[PDB]
Amino acid sequence: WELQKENSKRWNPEIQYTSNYYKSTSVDFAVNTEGVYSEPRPIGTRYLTRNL
Amino acid sequence: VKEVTQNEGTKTIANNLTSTIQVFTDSEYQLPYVLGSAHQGCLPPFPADVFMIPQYGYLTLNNGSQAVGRSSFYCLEYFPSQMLRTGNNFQFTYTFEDVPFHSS
Amino acid sequence: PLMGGFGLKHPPPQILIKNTPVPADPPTTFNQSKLNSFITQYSTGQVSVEIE
Amino acid sequence: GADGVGSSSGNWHCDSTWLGDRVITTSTRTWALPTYNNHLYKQISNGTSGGATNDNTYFGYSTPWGYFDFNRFHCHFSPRDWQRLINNNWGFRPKRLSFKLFNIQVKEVTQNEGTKTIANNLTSTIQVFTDSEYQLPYVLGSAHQGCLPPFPADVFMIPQYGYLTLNNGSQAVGRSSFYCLEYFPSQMLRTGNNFQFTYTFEDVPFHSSYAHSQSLDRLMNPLIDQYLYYLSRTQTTGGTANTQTLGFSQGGPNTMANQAKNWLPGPCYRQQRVSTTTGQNNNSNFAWTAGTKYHLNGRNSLANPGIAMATHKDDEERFFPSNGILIFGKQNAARDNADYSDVMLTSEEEIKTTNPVATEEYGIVADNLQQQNTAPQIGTVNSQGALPGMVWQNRDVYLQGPIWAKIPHTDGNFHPSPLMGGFGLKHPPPQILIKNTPVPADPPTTFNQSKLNSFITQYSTGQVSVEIEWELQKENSKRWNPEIQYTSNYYKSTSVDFAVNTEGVYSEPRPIGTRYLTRNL
Amino acid sequence: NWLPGPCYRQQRVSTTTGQNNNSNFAWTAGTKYHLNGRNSLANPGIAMATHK
Amino acid sequence: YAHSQSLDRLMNPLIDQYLYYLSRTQTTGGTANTQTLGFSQGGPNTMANQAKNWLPGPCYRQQRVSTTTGQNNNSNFAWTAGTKYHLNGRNSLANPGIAMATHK
Amino acid sequence: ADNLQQQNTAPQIGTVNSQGALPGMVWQNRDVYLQGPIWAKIPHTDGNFHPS
Amino acid sequence: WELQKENSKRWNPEIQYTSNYYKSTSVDFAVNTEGVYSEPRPIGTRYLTRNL
Repeated sequence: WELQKENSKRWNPEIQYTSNYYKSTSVDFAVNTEGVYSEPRPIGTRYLTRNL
Repeated sequence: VKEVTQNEGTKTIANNLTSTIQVFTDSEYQLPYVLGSAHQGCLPPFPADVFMIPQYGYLTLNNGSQAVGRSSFYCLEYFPSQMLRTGNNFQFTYTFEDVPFHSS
Repeated sequence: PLMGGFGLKHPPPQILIKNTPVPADPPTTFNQSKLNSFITQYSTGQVSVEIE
Repeated sequence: GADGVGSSSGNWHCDSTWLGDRVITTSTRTWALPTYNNHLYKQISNGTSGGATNDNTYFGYSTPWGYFDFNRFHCHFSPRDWQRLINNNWGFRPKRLSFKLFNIQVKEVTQNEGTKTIANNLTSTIQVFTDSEYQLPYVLGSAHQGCLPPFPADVFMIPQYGYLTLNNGSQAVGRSSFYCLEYFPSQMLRTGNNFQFTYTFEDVPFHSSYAHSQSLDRLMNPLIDQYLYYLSRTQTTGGTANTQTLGFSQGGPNTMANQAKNWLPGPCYRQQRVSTTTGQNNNSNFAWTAGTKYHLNGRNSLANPGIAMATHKDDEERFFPSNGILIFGKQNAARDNADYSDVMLTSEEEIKTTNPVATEEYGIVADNLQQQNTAPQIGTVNSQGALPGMVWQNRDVYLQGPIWAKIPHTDGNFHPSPLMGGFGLKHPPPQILIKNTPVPADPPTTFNQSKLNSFITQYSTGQVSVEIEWELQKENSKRWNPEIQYTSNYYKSTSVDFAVNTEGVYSEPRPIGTRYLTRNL
Repeated sequence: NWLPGPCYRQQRVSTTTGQNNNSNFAWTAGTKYHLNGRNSLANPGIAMATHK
Repeated sequence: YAHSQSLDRLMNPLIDQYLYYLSRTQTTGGTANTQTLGFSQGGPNTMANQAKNWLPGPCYRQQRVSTTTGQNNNSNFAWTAGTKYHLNGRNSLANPGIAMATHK
Repeated sequence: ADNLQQQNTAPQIGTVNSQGALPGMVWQNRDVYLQGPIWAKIPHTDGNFHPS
Repeated sequence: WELQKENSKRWNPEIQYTSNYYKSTSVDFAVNTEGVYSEPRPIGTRYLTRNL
């Protein structure tokens, strides 16, 4: 996969995609009790910001 | 560069030599591009005129009068910019991309 | 462009300019707060533009 | 070209750059230097003769000079960059820095009647020098106010330089030392000059930014038993008459607390716990009495903050040690007696793995010696020194936090990691000094020997630019699931974080820790 | 000119049953260290003389 | 050589720190006082509250003895009260012991 | 501090007469004297700490 | 300034010029409260000893 790097002068912190900090019964994107892999949520591709 | 004061009800003006001004151009288009809305304040047609330079500003994503997370903020002093005193000049060149001849 | 003109991928770069803020007399005793006082100031000059 | 009043000395540089593992961030600010102490070195002291308590007695001098302090991060990093850095990088260290000083102006101001006026004085000069040989009392490292402002548009006043020396009471002893700054070679600049120098950092270990995905004690295999045994039973059971006996078992999944272990937690020096909930705390003022303190030279001292420790254990976040944690005030917080809502508290929770909780004991040992006659007893160690096989984590660094501190020059030290966090150095960046050149008033016609006390009121401003090249340590990890990251809030707000308010007062809504990515013990 | 190594005390237990206290003290009297709100026995602990 | 400074006084006497410490656990000036939280910056007035980057060396206490006879306790405590360390079921006086200040 | 404070409980303090080495300590060796011994042989051991 | 170094076999300790050890209200040869520099005493040039 070829990439296009981000070059931006925006001052404030960006929005990012992170995992939840708070505790859980099981980890996201990890096997359950029985080893059935599952994805708790879909993931969009758009986070960083540009300028029209 | 000229520094002006108000003393009592009178004004006076004098040349301040050492003072400087800042100039830069964004070649990489890294700023909100405010031109293209045909705002007032272009260079006056009749050359003998002397014009005031407009103030720069920009708008961003709003919800009501409030602003959301993707709202972006800038600091202009965060760019490389050349500093000039009274003994300086500033010049640059540019080229237009190939664009079809405007039909008249 | 609707208003008519030449649309561009890369317009001529917009130019920025500002007077350098020059403080007034600061106090003798130190303070951290940034200096809000300034010499009232403005500047003029010439500008020339060429197009082929 | 030939420099003079016409040309400008140097060009504004505030920029960052990301190259591979290198990141180069340079900044520029506008400074203003007033004249201090009317050009007079003055003795300053305080003692129990006045209202001072015995602990705060000091003796020292206040020089006319002034110095530059960039030691805080938020000088060199926009929040945005400081977002990239902590997300993608395990560790980093500085390499080399550059410094430039240019575009000096000098302005002489007068008071006539009830009015003021200002004009450019061309011929006047200012003095600048840097101590490369560290021959002066090194005042940086205490995180004093007056570093370069984070938001570049600001214009800051340069602090006044001074230092303290051996005191006895408000008085001073024989080893008390005195200095004269004008006694050093220093370069003199007029409006047509610039000043620049370079520096290199000594090899210093990369500051670790990450949390350990494991815990110190749980490194074991959960499935498999150990073959070692421990003493599991001192007494027969199930009988109507029970006697002492010896019995053992293998360490295994069921009971992990009995298994052998290869390492120990870091050292612990206890702190008193304080709740953010007012009602929970004791009703009294215990702060200075109950405060954890250390005693030096017949003089009491609070230990601020103290060594790196866990702030709190699980879900205890409302609890924090007395002086154990750093504090940062919110914008325009009251200087004195500020209420909680105006300050911002750091959290060390990330290190709970390796290091003990600050509010609790290190461990338990036996006080007495058991016998068939005697009942055994236990004891509690609140303060534990260093032992073989300990591992520990340094204290975190913050966007507002100080970058480095000079390691004192001594016979010997142990693990020189500055308490406030940073990079300890044998040879920090040399501190920079600056002063206006005193210009006399009109002297009398008739001769006199007495030095001239009268002067032209004067001050001078200019530009300053600073460059730092930060080396990085890239993150390489096979962890499957998504990481924790540092992000801005998605939900709407009245104003944006880290952006100017209605009146253009820049403010930082929260401090930013350095540790997000995870590694493996 | 020198000092012995560091010491973190342990409770003494006799191989002779009768000599030992009559009780089960093993986990209560056991020398332990506390980490992350979690108690841990120190096994074995740092190197020391077994007995004089 | 001797250090012209002291470990704790390395601070600038003039300038405040920007850190805060917990200065107040209790309301004051009222007829009814309750617990509260309050802070202040470390500054010239109170230096004992300021942040510090280093700690004194290790300490293993000794018993104090006066050169003035009358001041000392009347007894022979030398070997009993003497600071000692225990090795291999054998008692040992620690002579002299690690480097420390003799007296304040 | 020896104990843990509460709205119910009064805090207490404790005194450390003997303190081991901690991170960030600095210290000075003992002085030498015109009559004093010049050197001493470091014992040969698994390991030592600041052999002065 | 050119110097002439001292070469002498005298056994006992020399007389030297030293600052007073005992405490003072202010330091010798340092600025006073008001920044008026002063010299508490003159200093002779002759200390070391030679032999006729």
